[PDB]
Amino acid sequence: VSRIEQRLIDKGLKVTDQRRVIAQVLSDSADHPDVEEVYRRATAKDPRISIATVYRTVRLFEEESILERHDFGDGRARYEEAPSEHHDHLIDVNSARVIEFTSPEIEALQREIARKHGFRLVGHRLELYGVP
Amino acid sequence: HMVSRIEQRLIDKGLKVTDQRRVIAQVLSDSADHPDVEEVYRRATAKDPISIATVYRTVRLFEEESILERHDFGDGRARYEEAPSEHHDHLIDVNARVIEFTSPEIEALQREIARKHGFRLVGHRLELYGVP
Amino acid sequence: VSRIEQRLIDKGLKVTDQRRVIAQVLSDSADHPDVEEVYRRATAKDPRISIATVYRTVRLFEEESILERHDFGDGRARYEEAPSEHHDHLIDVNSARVIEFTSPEIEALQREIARKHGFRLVGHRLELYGVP
Amino acid sequence: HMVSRIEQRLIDKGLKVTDQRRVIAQVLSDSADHPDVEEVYRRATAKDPISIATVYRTVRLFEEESILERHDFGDGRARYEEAPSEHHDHLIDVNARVIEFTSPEIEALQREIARKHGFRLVGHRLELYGVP
DNA sequence: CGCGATAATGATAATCATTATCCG
DNA sequence: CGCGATAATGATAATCATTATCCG
Ligand SMILES: [Mn+2]
Ligand SMILES: [Mn+2]
Ligand SMILES: [Mn+2]
Ligand SMILES: [Mn+2]
Ligand SMILES: [Mn+2]
Ligand SMILES: [Mn+2]
Ligand SMILES: [Mn+2]
Ligand SMILES: [Mn+2]
Repeated sequence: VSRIEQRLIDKGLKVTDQRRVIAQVLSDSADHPDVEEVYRRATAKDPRISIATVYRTVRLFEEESILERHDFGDGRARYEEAPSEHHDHLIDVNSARVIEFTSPEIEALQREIARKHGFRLVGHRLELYGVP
Repeated sequence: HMVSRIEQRLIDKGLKVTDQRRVIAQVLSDSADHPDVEEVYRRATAKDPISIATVYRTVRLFEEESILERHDFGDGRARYEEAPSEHHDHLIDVNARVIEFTSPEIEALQREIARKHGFRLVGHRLELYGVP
Repeated sequence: VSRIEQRLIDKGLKVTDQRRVIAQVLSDSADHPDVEEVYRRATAKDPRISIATVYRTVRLFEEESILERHDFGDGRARYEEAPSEHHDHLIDVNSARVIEFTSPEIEALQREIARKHGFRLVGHRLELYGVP
Repeated sequence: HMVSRIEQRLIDKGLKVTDQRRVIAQVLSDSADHPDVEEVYRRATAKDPISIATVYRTVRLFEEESILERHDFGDGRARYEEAPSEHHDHLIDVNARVIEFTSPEIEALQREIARKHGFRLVGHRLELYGVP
């Protein structure tokens, strides 16, 4: 077996060839690509693949914590393979590189801001725009 | 109060002020909250003629021209507000009021993160989502 | 104006950039391509294009006699720019070339076969499979 | 009549004849019409246990093995029949009975068209659609 | 004429026939 | 095990917010 299939086998999901390929595509990606970009990269590896399927997988994979959905501004949701720890993003406004970053002190403050306004933080989003 | 903060900005920016641009300028200057475009249409009919096509065109120009801030609060439609002289961020009740806040310290850290990466931050999006 | 836009202008349809491009794609095509193949060829000419739009156009263009829909066997419908006269197809089973062909005597026989079984022929389909 | 034309073909072709393959073989040998897969399922339940998954798998094998002819009559589902010793073609009531026919002369011409093109025809699809 | 009326666009979900997975 | 139960697939239509076209 492999990392993709094992997750699916353990998560009670049917391992299909396309789920496998989509999984692999996200696996060796540097950038955060939109759903089409995944569809293209998948169909390059294995043609037996629908856009409808690439949409159905991302939703599920997100629901199952196998991949994270971001939304950096443009209509398109960008997708990345869920990482070992949470990370936020710093977008270079010039040559649009993305920098993953982690800050423990912030998440705390953020949950403190929740418990101040009588809230429980079910999720957050932090993106920082920058220039050299 | 006879010419709104935003109508003043159009004037300064040399852009032509139509009765509808004026009306939507009213509505946006009025609002402490963050209406979607539909609410900006309703709020603008409670004053004058204004078409939907138009309300759309306008809140776009305004946004393009830095007069407005567009928010996506994970609920379909875009939501809008006048560009705040006093920067705030957003806690969203996932169930649906949007409490605005400022953490002088989250700001503090954000600046450091960008510094510690060799990037001066020129904007950021920080949103919190939760329940009580 | 041009051939595409004139048809649309005369057919009471809004000329959009994508309708224009899709039209052009079909215009300089040798083969009969599926909807994806059109989507790819379109996006090569002008990126501002949805698959959903490429689907919506083909239906309309067919409904408006601007392009013909065939179905040569595989799931995919193939599409060609509606020609000056009806033609049927001869598929080379070896190196899958398609040969357009016209036969007046057959259509007659076909309408005779209609009027024999008390029918009115609203449409037909003839494809011939061949080898050298 | 105890082993059907089609069960005989499996036997000859060395393929394994299961009770369900046998039953669907019955049903297909029985039918003068052209049932969709659902009707082939109903007709096969009116004899034995047979699952839908299975009816699908079978009429596919049969079709793959040249025992069956698949038709698409422009109405969603595929429709099926035993491979006729006597070739016919199809007039479809667009409103929904399918009268079978033979034009010894359309056959005549088809052969010529392919000849006049330098191709021996090894199969053809000719369907007529109409109302009274 | 920048606007209104309105239909087209685009991202993505839905539908439904057919297909593959999994399991016993 | 080729099968049943069932969910996944693929082509394509539907939805709905936003956008462009056209016209006066
Ligand atoms: Mn964070
Ligand atoms: Mn990331
Ligand atoms: Mn902030
Ligand atoms: Mn605000
Ligand atoms: Mn013909
Ligand atoms: Mn043709
Ligand atoms: Mn024939
Ligand atoms: Mn028949």
